Amino acid sequence: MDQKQFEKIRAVFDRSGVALTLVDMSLPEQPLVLANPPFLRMTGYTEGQILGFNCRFLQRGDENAQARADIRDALKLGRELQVVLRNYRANDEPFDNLLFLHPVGGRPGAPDYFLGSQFELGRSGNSEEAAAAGHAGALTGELARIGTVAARLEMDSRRHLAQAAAALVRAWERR
Amino acid sequence: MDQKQFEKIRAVFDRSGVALTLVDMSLPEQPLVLANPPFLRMTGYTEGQILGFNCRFLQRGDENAQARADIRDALKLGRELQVVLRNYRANDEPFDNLLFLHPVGGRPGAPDYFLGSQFELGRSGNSEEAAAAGHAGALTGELARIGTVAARLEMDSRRHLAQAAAALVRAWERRG
Ligand SMILES: Cc1cc2nc3c(=O)[nH]c(=O)nc-3n(C[C@H](O)[C@H](O)[C@H](O)COP(=O)(O)O)c2cc1C
Ligand SMILES: Cc1cc2nc3c(=O)[nH]c(=O)nc-3n(C[C@H](O)[C@H](O)[C@H](O)COP(=O)(O)O)c2cc1C
Ligand SMILES: [Cl-]
Ligand SMILES: [Cl-]
Ligand SMILES: [Cl-]
Ligand SMILES: [Cl-]
Ligand SMILES: [Cl-]
Ligand SMILES: [Cl-]
Ligand SMILES: [Cl-]
Ligand SMILES: [Cl-]
Ligand code: NA
Repeated sequence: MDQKQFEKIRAVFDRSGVALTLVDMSLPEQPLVLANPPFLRMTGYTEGQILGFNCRFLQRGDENAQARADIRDALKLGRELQVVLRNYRANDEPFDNLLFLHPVGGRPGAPDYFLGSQFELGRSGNSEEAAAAGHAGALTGELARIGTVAARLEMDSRRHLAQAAAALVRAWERR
Repeated sequence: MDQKQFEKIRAVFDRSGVALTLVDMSLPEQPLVLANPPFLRMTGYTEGQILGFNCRFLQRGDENAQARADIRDALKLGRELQVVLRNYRANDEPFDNLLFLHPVGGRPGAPDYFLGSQFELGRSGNSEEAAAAGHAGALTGELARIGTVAARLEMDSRRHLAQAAAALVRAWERRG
């Protein structure tokens, strides 16, 4: 996909109010090539340390067995996916992470990039379900400005993505 | 408000995927001066037939008496407000409208414009709560692009607007 389209994704990332990451999928390691300020603000890292590496560095040891396996399928398959990950800030302090993965660019089942958006659980008090839904609606806004969600489908896509995020938080709150 | 700021609002309205309206607060009639495609697509009216009218044309009679009193106070005070109205499309189909009101520009207690954003209840099946919160999330995104929510405050704003939206839905479903 063009640098025209790539620079447009960059601009969306810069102004976005949700944490956004974009990994290159043509490489084996799937390195970070974009990471916006809301994401840096969450994680404690800065651009220097993270661009060019795989996003696993947010995990410690081995604690996300079932969830990394679901990622690895969704990624190889080119499907979107919402999953919760035990993650850690740069100061090692922990946080659960509702991660949204969206295929970007390329062709079906082989996207040029994957987009990832992280919602921090535990920060929203009594309304994690609403707050995750909120996150999913804001993310849908960004996906439309990028071109992945067609305008004619933006409303129903937003509805189904907020619903997925709320169901996920309901399970997580029952773990 | 600056001409440049108004043009920015117009550009946000025209590309947004949520319904957005802008009302001129400097006239007591409080007319619609902007109404974007999703709003037109949900109400069924054209742009030309509604600009310059007050948004109450979506209602009939003296319905929404209490909610309307809440709106009038929040408009006078320059306060944000979320509230459900009975409304009608141009073909007189009725729908319940979760309306989001946001003051725009001016000073506290005295905004230049009010922004309004309409979420249609009854259309998301069993996910009414998550759909409204999702709407609130997209809206906060638009309010940030306008400059009304500070860049760093967006995530907080969103969390709180989505929770407000969700409570209203839960109450609305309890009526029957
Ligand atoms: C776009 C994108 C964003 C990702 N964001 C995160 C993240 O925020 N936190 C995390 O723990 N893993 C994240 N991952 C997952 C890892 O990069 C990796 O793909 C996953 O853990 C499965 O890899 P592994 O089991 O082989 O290590 C992301 C993956 C992609 C493609
Ligand atoms: C920006 C804005 C948007 C509004 N959108 C709607 C709307 O979609 N539907 C509706 O019934 N009223 C809407 N209203 C409210 C009416 O215009 C009016 O303020 C309300 O009915 C209370 O005033 P009244 O009792 O004198 O009619 C909106 C008001 C503002 C300022
Ligand atoms: Cl998919
Ligand atoms: Cl389209
Ligand atoms: Cl519509
Ligand atoms: Cl007309
Ligand atoms: Cl007018
Ligand atoms: Cl009028
Ligand atoms: Cl009346
Ligand atoms: Cl007040
Ligand atoms: Na949270």
